[PDB]
Amino acid sequence: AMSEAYNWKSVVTGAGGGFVPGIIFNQSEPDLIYARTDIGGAYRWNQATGSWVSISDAVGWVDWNKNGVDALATDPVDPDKVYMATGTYTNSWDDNGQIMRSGDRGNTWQSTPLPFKVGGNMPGRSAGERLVIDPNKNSILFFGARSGNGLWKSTDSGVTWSKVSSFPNVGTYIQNPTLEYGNDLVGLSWITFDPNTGTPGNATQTIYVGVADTASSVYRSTDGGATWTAIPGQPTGYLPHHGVLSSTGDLYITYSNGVGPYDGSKGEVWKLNTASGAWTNISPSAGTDNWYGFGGLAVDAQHPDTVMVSSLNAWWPDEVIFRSTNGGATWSRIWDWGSYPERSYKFAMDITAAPWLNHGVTNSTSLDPSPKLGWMMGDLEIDPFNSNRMMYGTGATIYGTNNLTSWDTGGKVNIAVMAKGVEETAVLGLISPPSGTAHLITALGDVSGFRYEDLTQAPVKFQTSPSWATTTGIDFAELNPSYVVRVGGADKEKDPGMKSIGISNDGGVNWYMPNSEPSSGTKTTAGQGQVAVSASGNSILWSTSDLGVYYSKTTGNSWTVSAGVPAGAKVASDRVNPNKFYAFYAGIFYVSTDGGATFTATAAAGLPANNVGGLQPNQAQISMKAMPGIEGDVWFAGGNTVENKYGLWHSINSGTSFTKLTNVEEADLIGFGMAAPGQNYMALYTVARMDGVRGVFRSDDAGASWVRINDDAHQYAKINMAITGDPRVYGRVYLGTNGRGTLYADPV
Ligand SMILES: [Cl-]
Ligand SMILES: [Cl-]
Ligand SMILES: [Mg+2]
Repeated sequence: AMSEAYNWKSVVTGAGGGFVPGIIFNQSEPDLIYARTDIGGAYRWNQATGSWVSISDAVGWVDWNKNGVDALATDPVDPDKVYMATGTYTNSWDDNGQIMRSGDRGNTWQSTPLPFKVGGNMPGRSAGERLVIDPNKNSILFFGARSGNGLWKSTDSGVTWSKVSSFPNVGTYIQNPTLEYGNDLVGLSWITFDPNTGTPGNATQTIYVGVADTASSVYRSTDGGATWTAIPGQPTGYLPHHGVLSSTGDLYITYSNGVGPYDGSKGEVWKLNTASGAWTNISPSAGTDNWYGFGGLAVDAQHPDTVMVSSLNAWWPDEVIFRSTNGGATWSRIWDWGSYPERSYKFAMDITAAPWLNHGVTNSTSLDPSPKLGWMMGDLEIDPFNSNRMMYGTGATIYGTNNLTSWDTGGKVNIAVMAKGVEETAVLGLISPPSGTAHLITALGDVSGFRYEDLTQAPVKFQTSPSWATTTGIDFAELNPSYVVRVGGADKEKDPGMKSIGISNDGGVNWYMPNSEPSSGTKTTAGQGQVAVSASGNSILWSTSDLGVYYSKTTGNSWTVSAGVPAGAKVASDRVNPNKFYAFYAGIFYVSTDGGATFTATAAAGLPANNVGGLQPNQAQISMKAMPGIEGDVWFAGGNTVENKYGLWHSINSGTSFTKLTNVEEADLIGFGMAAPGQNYMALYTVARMDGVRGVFRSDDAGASWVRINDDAHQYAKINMAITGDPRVYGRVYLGTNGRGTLYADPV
């Protein structure tokens, strides 16, 4: 099981590109901050570099659900210690979560299984804090769980966990109650200690818990969690999102009529004076002036009469942050209406670290700000050692400021991208062109994808004309690589004239939309699917998501149904012969020699069919590519264990027959890069299991032997997304992920 040392690095996006539901400051050590994501693990801040370091890259293929980080706690007594509650909801039986523990700030981890599921991907994932460490006796932790599992506790520093049977209310609210197998209780929403009620080494006695139950949502124990009471006088009707106890004694709570991160059309903010028992409604807006939940909540530890909250979600014209310096008695908004439609602003956005966050819309107007302040602002935090620093997560990035108190003196708060080092995108495709200025073009969920000349530079340009959220396929003409085609999902309710295909003749720098798209009767395709471009660029083959496979030899001025190939097929172009395309579906390989107009099933046998047991079409793992420079040389990776058809196959006769490589016991992806010096065949790059070892492997000898090029510290979870080499850089691999962005790596 030979390995070769490689340097693994992120292809930079600057902003991260996904949802950050939690930012967690340590309450005792200045500049110790963590960030948790829903699909891509967690991070620790580095003040010296102003950037984040992943603490999750050892998570691998089997244990991938550890990157669903539902909660995180950082120990205020021993700040080397950090813990996380991780897992996702799936359909699988026994897909339980775990509590992970680290004694070195997340450099290394140990894990304890829980007997129930954790929902790092589920609604309410930005509520918190749901995992907490007792600030007086740090061997005590509590976890507020989903699905009726209630309140759980450890008294041995997270090693073993047990249910707190006396907790009286496991939750009643369900986001989707009549939904089939989505009948799941949200559960507990947050836990907050009163640190004045313990002493060093002795358990904190007063604990507050918020529960997703609109009729009874706030509980207190005064005996360390032995017994619990619903607090008298509490408000009813809404769902608590955060509860923060200021050192003044005021417990602040944000409420919404949803749990987040999307739903929330009404909300309130309350405080409880914990000494006097009096509750006050301090909501910044009410009635028809409130059309959003309140989500994020922060108290300024250095100035604990200062509190801020965010909308979740106001949507239009933007979100709102509200700031009070008098305990909620009065609030200032971060923007106000002037003479309508104009607005006045207390902030300025700086996206120089990720200029694509303007989405290619350069003019920022009052009713259409670009960039927006944010969205999905479920978590807002003030640095407990610096009242001038705030950070918040959005659905795309982490924003923050270092001049927050300028708000109070009439200056503008400068809000900048504060996500350097974070990469959270899901990668649907990668191409590395063999000439031109770009080494890589990515196809991404949510933020479309980007073109790189320099892999270390945050993209300047968002992909527009067409503009969409998710690129599902991309290809280029091998023998005319300036010609690039991407397909995706245009949002036609927002822009009825947007197309789901974009074409470039300048290498992907600028795009245009063709005059037509595939249609059937009165139905025009919704797009998506996969695309292949002929070697010359004279034909585009689009395996649409909804209408099946179409081709165009007219640059998209018209589209014609392809004969002989089933809807949903995987498609690929020959890299030499412009008339030759390949397709694959359900264990059948197809070839066209008329530019995609007609396909024939070949005699190729033994490829996986994805049609046994319960297997669903979204489960099919298939990676099929033809080799640059050699007509009819086709590699295929994928399959599964239930069919006993999993591995890497090679054809040298245009798919007429395939031979399974006997030295690759499972494989999921294949890609090619520059031949090694002295060798005559392009290097191969695969995601595979080799003799029991899962990883990323390179072959310099056409698959006769393989060397592992990742390692146990650089695994990136379920890496079944995309891989390619670089035709101009020997040894370089580009690896897609589902939640860690794109990596590039080169031999040491
Ligand atoms: Cl958290
Ligand atoms: Cl949420
Ligand atoms: Mg937080």
